[PDB]
Amino acid sequence: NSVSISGSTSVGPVMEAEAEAFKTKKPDVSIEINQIGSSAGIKNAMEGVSEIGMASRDLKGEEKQAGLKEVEIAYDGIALITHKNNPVKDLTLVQIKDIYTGKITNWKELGGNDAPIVVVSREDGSGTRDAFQEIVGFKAEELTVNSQISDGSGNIKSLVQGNENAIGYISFSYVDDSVSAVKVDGVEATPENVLNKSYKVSRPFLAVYKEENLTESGKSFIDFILSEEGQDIVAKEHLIKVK
Ligand SMILES: [Cl-]
Ligand SMILES: [Cl-]
Repeated sequence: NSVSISGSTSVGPVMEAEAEAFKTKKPDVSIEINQIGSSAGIKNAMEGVSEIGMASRDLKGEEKQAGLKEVEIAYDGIALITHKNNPVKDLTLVQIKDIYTGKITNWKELGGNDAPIVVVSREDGSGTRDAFQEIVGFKAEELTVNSQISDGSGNIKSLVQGNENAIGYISFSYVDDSVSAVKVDGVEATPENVLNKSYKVSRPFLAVYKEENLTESGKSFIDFILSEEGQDIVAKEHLIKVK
């Protein structure tokens, strides 16, 4: 019948592409997808507000308590994006930590322009923010007080597009010619390099649900996403197919 899904903004676009193709496979099934961030999607799945929650990170310890079933539908790299005109094309993971904690505050320190770094972070509740902080190696408390907060993947892309001195983080699936992803420790931000583990900033895309709430229609949609046709859609969105 009608399958309610809510959660990650990183997963939103591939989920919409999956729903569009699934409408030709099971025409009597309707899927409603709402993008509200990973933490809210997981909470909605836990409470039965959504039949399926979308997360762009592993579940936190406190969320593991709920006993949600977890299904990996893809893997995704997190790119460090700058304005397309920034001469800096390379950052080390150590430099990324120093920028985000406010130890490095001007692009001149990174060999770029004599200009301040406009640090952009996602809102609290973002799966991308939680995975990024964990891998880069700093706590929320250590984030520079000068950081801009952008609500959702779309807004962090828009802020970086419009500010020559900005830096932000986003799913590879949102990267296009309007922004530039830096190489991290000499490694290009590609699905190949996420899969061979040389590009360290990455995370799963998960569909989470309570076994008692998942309908035959919801189960059919997850199975479609994991099928060869479902995984071809995942690759077309610059994601990594489930290994
Ligand atoms: Cl527990
Ligand atoms: Cl916030």
